[PDB]
Amino acid sequence: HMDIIFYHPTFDTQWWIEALRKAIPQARVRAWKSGDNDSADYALVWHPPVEMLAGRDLKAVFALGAGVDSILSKLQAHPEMLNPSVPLFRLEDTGMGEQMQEYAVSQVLHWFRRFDDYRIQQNSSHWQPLPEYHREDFTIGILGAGVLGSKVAQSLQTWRFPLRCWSRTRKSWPGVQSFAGREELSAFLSQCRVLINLLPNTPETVGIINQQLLEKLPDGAYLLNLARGVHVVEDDLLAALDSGKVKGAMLDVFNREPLPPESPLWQHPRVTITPHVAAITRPAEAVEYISRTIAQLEKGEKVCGQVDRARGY
Amino acid sequence: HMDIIFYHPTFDTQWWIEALRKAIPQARVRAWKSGDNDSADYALVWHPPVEMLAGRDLKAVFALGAGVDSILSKLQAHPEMLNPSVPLFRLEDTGMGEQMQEYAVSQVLHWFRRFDDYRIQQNSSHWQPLPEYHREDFTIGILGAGVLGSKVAQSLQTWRFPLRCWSRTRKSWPGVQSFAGREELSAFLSQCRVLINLLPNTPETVGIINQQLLEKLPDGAYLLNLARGVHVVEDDLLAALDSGKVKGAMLDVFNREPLPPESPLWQHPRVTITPHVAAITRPAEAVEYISRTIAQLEKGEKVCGQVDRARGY
Ligand SMILES: NC(=O)c1ccc[n+]([C@@H]2O[C@H](COP(=O)([O-])OP(=O)(O)OC[C@H]3O[C@@H](n4cnc5c(N)ncnc54)[C@H](OP(=O)(O)O)[C@@H]3O)[C@@H](O)[C@H]2O)c1
Ligand SMILES: NC(=O)c1ccc[n+]([C@@H]2O[C@H](COP(=O)([O-])OP(=O)(O)OC[C@H]3O[C@@H](n4cnc5c(N)ncnc54)[C@H](OP(=O)(O)O)[C@@H]3O)[C@@H](O)[C@H]2O)c1
Ligand SMILES: [K+]
Ligand SMILES: [K+]
Ligand code: NA
Ligand code: NA
Repeated sequence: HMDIIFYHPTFDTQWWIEALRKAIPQARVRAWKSGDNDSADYALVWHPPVEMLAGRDLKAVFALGAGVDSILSKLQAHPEMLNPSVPLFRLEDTGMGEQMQEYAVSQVLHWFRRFDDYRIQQNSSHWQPLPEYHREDFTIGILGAGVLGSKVAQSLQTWRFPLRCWSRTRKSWPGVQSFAGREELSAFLSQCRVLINLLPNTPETVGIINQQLLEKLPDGAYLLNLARGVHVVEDDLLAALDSGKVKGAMLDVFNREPLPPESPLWQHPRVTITPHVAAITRPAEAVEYISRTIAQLEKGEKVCGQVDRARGY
Repeated sequence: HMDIIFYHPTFDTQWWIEALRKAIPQARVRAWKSGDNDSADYALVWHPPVEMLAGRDLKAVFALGAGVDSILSKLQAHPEMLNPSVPLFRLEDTGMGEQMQEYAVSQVLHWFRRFDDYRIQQNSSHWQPLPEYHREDFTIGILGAGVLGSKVAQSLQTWRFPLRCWSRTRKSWPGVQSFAGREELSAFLSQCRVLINLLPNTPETVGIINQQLLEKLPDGAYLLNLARGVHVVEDDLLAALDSGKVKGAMLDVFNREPLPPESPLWQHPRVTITPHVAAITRPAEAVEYISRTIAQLEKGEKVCGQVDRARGY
């Protein structure tokens, strides 16, 4: 027997309640409204109001996404929102791994096969085979080597691209050179023909993709930002695009979302924009992960997917 | 000890001669010029002149490509060109399998993730997440289930797309529904959200992708022509593009190559054009396949990659 409160600003609240009741039949599930101060054991939230969590000794909070920077930043401004005793969980993969693989593999191959060059030539009705690129010149670097970074690396390794990753701690993936810490970031960047960003938004990573980082990439590099918009200094990226340093950039996330129409990114020739749809939360897989995690918590089984509030992700 | 004559209209003749001499050190290799009637054991050819092969009792001819429709059509017009005793071989895979996989996986995922829709929206600086497509609605059909068709099917199966193939004879690939013969072509087409053409050019397949075939596809279908241009009736494809039957078409081959500038395909919004570069012949891999095949022929080992002239491919 448990009480679950649910909040999401836009999802189909009623669908989630019913799906949760089926997956956890002993649970009483309700949508949280302002003024609801009744007891609750678990909270499933996205962009929760401070009032929903403040003062509650919850058994756990589940953030309905892979990123938790919005909740953590709100907790920094409102420390009363989440008691330190409450463990905070996020969605680990739950289908977002495959979605990132689809996105990254498609576009890496797109660039590797020079479909962007052939499109420019097609615009002028110009027929001209181009020299093929070689894998030895197409090392792919993944900023962030976590749940999603590892999935993307694995899918690209299938295609025999040289691979490297960057994180805080060393990784052991065969065939993927692991770089760790700011002290190794420059060496990491020196060979990244394609740079894929899958970092979390933390104070230590804000603005990391800036002029100083971009200039260390090889010439004709490609940028794939699948993480958070604050990671990229957009005016620095535009300068690197205009100078020829970056041959192409595909961006799914931006400092302001929706991306304002005045942004030069919309109409820049070498920029491809998707409206933050790289890896969406699939309700059925999220319900399965949450219900399974709750069962593991009840059985005392060690669990994965817990946020370290001191660490920031 | 053997004599090899080499002809290619555009490749680096001298590089090929030297590479062949290294791979087959007992071989005397020479570029064929008009008037060269000296003896030869093997001929490596692409678009060979009739004079090069006529009257020669060669041990084998190796066509320097996967398709042999140009040689077979020339032999039909000049039956004296190749004695019936001469076995004819083509390049089987030799790296073209992976190239077709790169091409097909990239573009299938491109369409599956609606990057074409997001690009149209980006042209207007319009931010709008779109509903995701589902694999159950994205059955991929492969016209031609051969060396390259099987490789493409295998790579797409990795991504959990429903798969079917069409050929003359039944296939046994687990998870891929095999359709065989014209009598099953209509049933094959009925579910193909994406149609990938990897057929050979033969009299039995010319013009197969026409109005009658396209109308049997599901609405919003996609066409990927990686095979030969004569397979597609281009005015029928344009009509299906203008009516909304076909959502997108990516074409690497055309009835006339280079594609004349007057073709409406160049500037049609839903058409993507590459200049016959889907899977190019890589000299080093071709030299390895040819030298290995010759050794197998000398040892009496059963060989693959032989053209059936009565069959047409
Ligand atoms: N639609 C979308 O665009 C979409 C969807 C889902 C997620 N995302 C984004 O993708 C991000 C990654 O998700 P995930 O599940 O892969 O997260 P994760 O498993 O926590 O992985 C985070 C990785 O970043 C590394 N990292 C963090 N801070 C660092 C620093 N200061 N220096 C170097 N490396 C650092 C971590 O290194 P260690 O391994 O050493 O800890 C870890 O490898 C999310 O935070 C979210 O913002 C975007
Ligand atoms: N850059 C490029 O665009 C590029 C590069 C390389 C090749 N290609 C093209 O790709 C083609 C395929 O090469 P491949 O090595 O895969 O050839 P393959 O191994 O001979 O495969 C041909 C397939 O087509 C099927 N087929 C032939 N005639 C048919 C008919 N009348 N009805 C139904 N099915 C039929 C065959 O069926 P069975 O299996 O029953 O015999 C076979 O499965 C080449 O011929 C070439 O034109 C293009
Ligand atoms: K901007
Ligand atoms: K045309
Ligand atoms: Na209710
Ligand atoms: Na010479």
